[PDB]
Amino acid sequence: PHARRALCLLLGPDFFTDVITIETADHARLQLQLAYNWHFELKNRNDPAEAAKLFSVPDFVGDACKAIASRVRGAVASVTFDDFHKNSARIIRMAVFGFE
Amino acid sequence: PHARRALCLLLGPDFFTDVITIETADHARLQLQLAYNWHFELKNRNDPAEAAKLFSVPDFVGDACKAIASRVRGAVASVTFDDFHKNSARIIRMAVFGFEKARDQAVFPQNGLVVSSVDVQSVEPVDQRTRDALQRSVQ
Amino acid sequence: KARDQAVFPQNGLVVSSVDVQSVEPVDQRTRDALQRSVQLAIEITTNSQEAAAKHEAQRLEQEARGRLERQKILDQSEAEKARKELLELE
Amino acid sequence: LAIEITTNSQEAAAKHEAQRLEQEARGRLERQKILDQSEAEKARKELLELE
Repeated sequence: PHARRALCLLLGPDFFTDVITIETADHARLQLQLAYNWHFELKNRNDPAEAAKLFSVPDFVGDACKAIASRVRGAVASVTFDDFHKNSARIIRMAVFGFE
Repeated sequence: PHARRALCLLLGPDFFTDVITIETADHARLQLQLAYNWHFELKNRNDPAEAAKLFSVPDFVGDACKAIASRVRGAVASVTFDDFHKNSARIIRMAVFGFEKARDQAVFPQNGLVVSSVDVQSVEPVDQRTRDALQRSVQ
Repeated sequence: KARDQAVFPQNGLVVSSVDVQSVEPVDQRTRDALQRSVQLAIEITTNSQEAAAKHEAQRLEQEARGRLERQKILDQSEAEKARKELLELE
Repeated sequence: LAIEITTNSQEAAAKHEAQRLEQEARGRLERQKILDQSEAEKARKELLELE
């Protein structure tokens, strides 16, 4: 959670990776290296308030992966191992994003 | 409850973690890492009364986790292990927030602390023999 | 159906919430007993997995023979459409 | 002996459920079955005309 110090907040279209450890309904123990493509998006780069919002969350990465892990881990527990292994792609890609 | 002393009261959108130990109806011993994304929410920032309300609860974090563990631990006792293991996500997500299906933000009215979402990152059988029994289930 | 605050009148103290954080069987022997009850609780779930699984295989087995047996029928009748003609020549 | 009775009550309600589900199984299955046999008889009758 604290393993790196930094001074400039990188907001451009970088990605970060994570390794989560999740469990299926079948109680299959799984480990997934995920990458999350991310970028901050500032609609009013000039607005001094919305700029500072950028630094609102102390640990933007932490905040992010913390959430994405919870989201997957919670959803995969609801699915069968075989079923996951066959659909991982869209299971996650749906468990992370508010499906439409 | 008292392992960190501090001078500035952090009120902005941080998250704090906790590791609780809860029992299901099946008497499954479970241990969860919960993160609680939170923020204090002051409407009248300049009003000195509501400003000081920030320092009402002497241990805002304690009070918060204290209360959350009670809410989870209480509602997980009325639920079956397996049924929980399939719906942990929403079992907790409801037990922490007064359901309306659920609600999505808890307010602690004394100090104004708002808990915005719970991140259930890690849930484990405490007893080894139980985790073993499950291993054959996967087999 | 219950209440939410307990006012102690003598000194005005109010208890606003009871946070039951932990509850434990005091006797070791008891908590031993209950660990077997969970052993048999995933037992029942393990077995109901096994169960509804075998129940599937059987319905799949039913598709199998039930379709296959009809394909077989609709084959023999095609052969008969031929055998009759051959039986004319015969 | 108090957790005895509850521990055994879990087993009991489990087996009763197991059995109700078992009912679902044979119950549908044996009717899926009849609905195949009749479907085959729809074919077999025509075959018997050729036969």
